[PDB]
Amino acid sequence: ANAPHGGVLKDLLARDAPRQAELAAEAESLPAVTLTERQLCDLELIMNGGFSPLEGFMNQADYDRVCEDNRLADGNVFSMPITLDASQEVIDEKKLQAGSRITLRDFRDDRNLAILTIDDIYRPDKTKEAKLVFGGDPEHPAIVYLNNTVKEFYIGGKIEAVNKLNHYDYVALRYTPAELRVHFDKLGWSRVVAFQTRNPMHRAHRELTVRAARSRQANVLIHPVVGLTKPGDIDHFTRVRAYQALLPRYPNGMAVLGLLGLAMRMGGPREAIWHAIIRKNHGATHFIVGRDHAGPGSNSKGEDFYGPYDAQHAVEKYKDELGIEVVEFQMVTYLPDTDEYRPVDQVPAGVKTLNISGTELRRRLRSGAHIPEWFSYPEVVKILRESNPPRATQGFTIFLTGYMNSGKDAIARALQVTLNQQGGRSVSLLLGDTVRHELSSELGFTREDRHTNIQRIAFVATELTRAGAAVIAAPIAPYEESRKFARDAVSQAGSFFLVHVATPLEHCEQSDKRGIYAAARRGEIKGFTGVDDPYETPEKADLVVDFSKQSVRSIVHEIILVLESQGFLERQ
Amino acid sequence: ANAPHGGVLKDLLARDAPRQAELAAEAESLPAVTLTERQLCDLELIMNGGFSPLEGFMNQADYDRVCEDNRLADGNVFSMPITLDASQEVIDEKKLQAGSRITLRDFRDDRNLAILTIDDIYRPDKTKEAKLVFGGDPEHPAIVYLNNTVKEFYIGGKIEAVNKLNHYDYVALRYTPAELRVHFDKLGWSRVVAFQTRNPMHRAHRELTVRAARSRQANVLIHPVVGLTKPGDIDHFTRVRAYQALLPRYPNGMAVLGLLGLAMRMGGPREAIWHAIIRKNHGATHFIVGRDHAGPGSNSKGEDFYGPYDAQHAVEKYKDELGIEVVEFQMVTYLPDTDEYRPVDQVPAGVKTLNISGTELRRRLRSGAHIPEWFSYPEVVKILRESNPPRATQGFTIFLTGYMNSGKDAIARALQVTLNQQGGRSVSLLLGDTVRHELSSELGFTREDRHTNIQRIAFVATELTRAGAAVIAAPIAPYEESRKFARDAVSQAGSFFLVHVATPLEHCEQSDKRGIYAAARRGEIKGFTGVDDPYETPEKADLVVDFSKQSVRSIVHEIILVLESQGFLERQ
Ligand SMILES: Nc1ncnc2c1ncn2[C@@H]1O[C@H](COP(=O)(O)OS(=O)(=O)O)[C@@H](O)[C@H]1O
Ligand SMILES: Nc1ncnc2c1ncn2[C@@H]1O[C@H](COP(=O)(O)OS(=O)(=O)O)[C@@H](O)[C@H]1O
Ligand SMILES: Nc1ncnc2c1ncn2[C@@H]1O[C@H](COP(=O)(O)OS(=O)(=O)O)[C@@H](O)[C@H]1O
Ligand SMILES: Nc1ncnc2c1ncn2[C@@H]1O[C@H](COP(=O)(O)OS(=O)(=O)O)[C@@H](O)[C@H]1O
Repeated sequence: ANAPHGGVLKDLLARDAPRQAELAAEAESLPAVTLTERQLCDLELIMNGGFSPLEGFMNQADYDRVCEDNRLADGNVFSMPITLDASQEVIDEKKLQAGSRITLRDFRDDRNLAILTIDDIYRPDKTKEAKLVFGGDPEHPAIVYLNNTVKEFYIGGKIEAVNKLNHYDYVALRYTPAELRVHFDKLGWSRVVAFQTRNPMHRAHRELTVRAARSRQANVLIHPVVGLTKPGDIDHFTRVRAYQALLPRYPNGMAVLGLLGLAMRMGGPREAIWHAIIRKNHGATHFIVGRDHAGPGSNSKGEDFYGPYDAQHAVEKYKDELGIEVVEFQMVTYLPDTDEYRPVDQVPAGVKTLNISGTELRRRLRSGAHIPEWFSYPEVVKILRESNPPRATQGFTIFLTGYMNSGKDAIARALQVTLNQQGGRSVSLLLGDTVRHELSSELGFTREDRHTNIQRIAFVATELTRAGAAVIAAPIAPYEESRKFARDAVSQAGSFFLVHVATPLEHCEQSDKRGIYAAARRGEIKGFTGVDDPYETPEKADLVVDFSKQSVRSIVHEIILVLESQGFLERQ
Repeated sequence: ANAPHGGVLKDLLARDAPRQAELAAEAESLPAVTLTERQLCDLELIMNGGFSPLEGFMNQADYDRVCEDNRLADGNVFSMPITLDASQEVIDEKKLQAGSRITLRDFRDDRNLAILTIDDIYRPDKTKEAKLVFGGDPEHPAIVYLNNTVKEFYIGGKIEAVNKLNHYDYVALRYTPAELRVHFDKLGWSRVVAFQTRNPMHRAHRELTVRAARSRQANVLIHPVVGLTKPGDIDHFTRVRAYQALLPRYPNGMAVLGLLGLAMRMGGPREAIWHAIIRKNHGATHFIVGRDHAGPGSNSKGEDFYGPYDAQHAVEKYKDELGIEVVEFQMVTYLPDTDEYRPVDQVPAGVKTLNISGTELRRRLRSGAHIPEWFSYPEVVKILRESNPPRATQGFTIFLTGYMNSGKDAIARALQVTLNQQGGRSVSLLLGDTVRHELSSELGFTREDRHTNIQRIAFVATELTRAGAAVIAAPIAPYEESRKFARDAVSQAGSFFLVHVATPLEHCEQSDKRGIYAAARRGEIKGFTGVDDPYETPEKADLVVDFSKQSVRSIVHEIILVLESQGFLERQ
């Protein structure tokens, strides 16, 4: 191990252990504030010493010296603002003011975690934070969070610990700075290189780590983030399973896997200084920083937020103040002819190098294509495939919208039979009327009530899509707002296709065998779509059909052809 | 977890941690006694609380109450004598007497471990121990140890801790009662069934453990012995590797593997009470006792030392005093027709049951034959095969003995060429003269010097055999004593074959082209085998040949045929 940053490990949970009962009791009495997931990651690392010397959510004095000088008021280096935000309504409703004692509660199990004592309650310049800490790009994940999720005020204050967060996943692999230190001891280690990561580890990474181990004569701590990462990365359960598949590739007893409940910001260079501090608090003697450490890639105009290696420079600016040795690496690649990996600054400008990008990997994962062993070990690839299956087995939703009696309900049942013939997956059919009877029996037909209904279809459709089913829904869905809502939700889990059954109102009305359009026409049914209520025509549907000009059979054939072109009907 | 036996966990290492430096210094000054491997297992468990309430090697008061009442003088149950034996010569040479302070040293790295303060120094009745503790059979492993390894006197006394033993194998899987308890906590466990074992775990055992887990609503602690076990079991590195291959067969986070540095005695029933105590000290809430727990099978006259289930009765006699719940099991077997396992007391006397015995398993391992998956998981079997390979790849030693110039040296070189033709393994040729030049250049030809020489051949032959080589040695080897020594050593690692080149002395002498027999005959070489020194004719060799009647070629053919009949020349 190594000494904590600042000299004292701020293990608030060990400090306040003797007062637990009392603190608990006192916590039942104060006004409680319930934490967001990101504040819960921060609170966990504060309470266990991970953010030493910090020992509570930053007050303005501390905050400002970081927002601009990468230091805490006490002078210690610290590059990342760690604050507890709240809205004016909560500040008032709870009567929060300096010197107040609030309880911080776990939204997951309602437990009282800590008691914070307010120093101040300031309103920060979200623009200067945006710009001074996370570069300035509005597309940057941290900045987007800063504006859309972070409330208006920051409540600074020291923390006293009531309970350690509960976690039900991987408890034996989670460690507090104190526990990890005791472990390095139990193992008899003295020099430990820590490896940060928010992705599955491939061949190249196994090499960085063994290289660092060999060069610094150190043991390896694979220390992945399991809290919050970049917006769309592979879930942590898949990643942990992947890190575990990799362990057997190191010589017996050389590496140890320990999980870090950090909530990354993707602050590139700053986040890198921050990471070094954290690993030092956890007891690592060395820490790897490679290409694009903690970087979130590039923005929409294709410009990338930080340059490669900038984070290595930043962590370098404080070589003398960060009490942990950084081990640098340049992009590592594969040399086919020699069958080896090395940093680019070691390949003779004439030698052949291979590399599979993020995009190429997703392409192969999606298509079922082979992924080279020089790239990633077999057991790892297997795990990745189990989580990101090919289109051949992914679920999807076919969303149908059109006037009542436009043929959308017959098209839906035929598509269902057709896909059951096709065979790949379980097919769930949600006909407008079925949804109305089974899920929305009590809603009405007001714009708000219809919107609610379509949201209900989307909630169900998303869970079925996530389980790999083929969901077929055919409600009227008059408003573009509900439809886009539907599409956004399902898209979180898989493909969503909007098929607009644009059969003309006259046709629909003239063939209604249930005299519903009739009753509407004689005012027995108020606000009926097409007669009273509107029908916002879909602007950019994936497919437009007409039961006036095409038959159920060929409309079905057209939908099938779309699923086919995108690989959903391939063989599993 | 659960409370220690006696109420206080005797963690001598945690107790004396604050005095470490002082104790260390004082330990450099007292007369030190170096521990045997079994005393080192006992010392480790004493110092870490595993044997709580015990806190040193038993003095007579404690000893006697166990030798006969299964209790320590303080009344607590304790069925196994734990003592530190010494010989009169050490007791005198060191001047040990009551009130003396000796240092206990680790023979492995010379470290000073503990300081013992002598209460007494008594001479125990090895016959009453033999009989009252380990039944009475002279073939029993404990008893054989008691008489052949245990010295004459037992030195009783409390212990103070200087250093915890060092171990270089599996440090992350080794646990002290304190560490395991902290771990059960970290994992959030409360009820824990511990499983004792000194063998690889097969399908049947995975079932006992899941059954106990399900019935007592408990988590599983696979707690194998890694100290000293029954005389010929599978080495602990192979077993640990096997337990690790098994873990993935339990549902995620249900079992934990922790190693126990116990030195078993194979005391059946008593050892079982003992084990319950130990597991309780380690914090387990329940402990499994099955068929023949801690039993060492049967003696030579085929009578088995303890009956099945006797140990379950014994641990039952103290149900009220052992503060840990025993979970009993009757022989568990495989029901082919249903493909399931259950205790025999659940198979309808008409149902079909399958079982592979220890012998059948060794038979298959030795022959390369398939081992059913209903019996043992695939990954486990693989590991067992890597450690106990078929005769096809085992090493072996061909030991040749006969008069100087009997043809033994030509037979040896031809056998070498022949086996190199054959191909399976690396062949090491140790011709008498080569051994004499390379290993024994300075020995003479006195009975003692020859014996030393043959021991040197055996040391080298054993290591090569262990590495799977074919060793061919052809020294004269005049004395049966040396030859039996040779055979015993190699037999520890693989097969040893004695080929007696019984070519008659006249023939040998008459064809000596080096005039050595000549110089012996004219007294220029004193004590020459056959002329002066004797040649103890081999009584039970594996093969007897004569260069007078057979040719090198067919003698070689006869040896090859023997290796073949035993499976060494099969294909790998
Ligand atoms: N091919 C590579 N060559 C060198 N360093 C790399 C390579 N891939 C990743 N790294 C570095 O290894 C760690 C792996 O990072 P990732 O999990 O991809 O994302 S990050 O946000 O944690 O940096 C970071 O230190 C990163 O800079
Ligand atoms: N005011 C109404 N407008 C349209 N359909 C109605 C109305 N009142 C009842 N219905 C009936 O309810 C179903 C329409 O339900 P949905 O498709 O669920 O409509 S949506 O607006 O929420 O998309 C059809 O059976 C239709 O005949
Ligand atoms: N087939 C079996 N059925 C029931 N109990 C068994 C079986 N095999 C072993 N056991 C029990 O499980 C543990 C395994 O013991 P072994 O490693 O074979 O040897 S022992 O010396 O530790 O008992 C002991 O409790 C033993 O009694
Ligand atoms: N006194 C002796 N008896 C037998 N062989 C001898 C003697 N002195 C020298 N030699 C030579 O040493 C070799 C005998 O050595 P070994 O086979 O090593 O004998 S053994 O007694 O130790 O088995 C042969 O070369 C032999 O000619």
